[PDB]
Amino acid sequence: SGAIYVGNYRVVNRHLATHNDWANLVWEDSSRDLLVSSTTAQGCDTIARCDCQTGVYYCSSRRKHYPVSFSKPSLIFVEASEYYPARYQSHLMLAVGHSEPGDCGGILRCQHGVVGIVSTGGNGLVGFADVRDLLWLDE
Ligand SMILES: NC(=O)[C@H]1CCCN(C(=O)Cc2cccnc2C(F)(F)F)C1
Ligand SMILES: [Zn+2]
Repeated sequence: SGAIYVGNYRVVNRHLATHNDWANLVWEDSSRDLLVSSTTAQGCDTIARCDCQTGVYYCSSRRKHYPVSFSKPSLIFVEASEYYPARYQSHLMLAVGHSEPGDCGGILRCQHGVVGIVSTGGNGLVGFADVRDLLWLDE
């Protein structure tokens, strides 16, 4: 679990979106595993606007933050899950590192801010759904 709170937006993994998220839906993209909903209170997180390929992510299955080198956002084949069939997920960044399903939502950050959130993993890899191209979160 985990979310990003910026302005009047709540960014969560689409497969973990709640009834409240869907009733206050702003945008969703199943190929990115992202959903944004509207909130009453203002959020205090800052989205990174950069091409950083190093950062730190929160790993709930380890109660630890880990430093990682990650790939640029691209179309990567994501294995069939209980939430989605086999498919290419776009705007996904891979890193060598630990993850388990309950880790989705953990934030990946650089000096510039929130880079994205854990969305895929397995076999010693962790995939993050990028949020840096979504400039409308700033306004
Ligand atoms: N974006 C996706 O298709 C998600 C759908 C449901 C969640 N999901 C996974 O369970 C992938 C997975 C399997 C084994 C270890 N770690 C992970 C993960 F949690 F992502 F880190 C992929
Ligand atoms: Zn950065």
